[PDB]
Amino acid sequence: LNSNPEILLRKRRNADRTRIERQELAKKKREEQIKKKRSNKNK
RNA sequence: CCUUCUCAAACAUUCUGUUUGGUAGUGAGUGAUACUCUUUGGAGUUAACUUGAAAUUGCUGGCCUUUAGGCGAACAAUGUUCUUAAA
Repeated sequence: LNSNPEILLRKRRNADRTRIERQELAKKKREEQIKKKRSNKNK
């Protein structure tokens, strides 16, 4: 039926949720690093 | 649980020489000979000696600028501030 062969890449699964999770993880890591940095002045 | 001002000129050629400037210390304790000044209260100097980087309380020196600094610096000057020496 007059077709043309090609290669197709399927969409990655759960990319947006992974992106949001990574953004949240980065924010949490920054915040906890700040917490521990200013918590070490009372040693 | 840091690590100490390790040099600059000017003149002259005798593979170098002369001159000038640059150096603020652990504390405590013995100990004379002498000098200068003095507000006569002690202030600055002058041999030498002891020591685990030792230790049991010296009333408060003076002038200037303040809100601790200068006298070794006057329309001059003061650390708790760097944080990958992190966790």
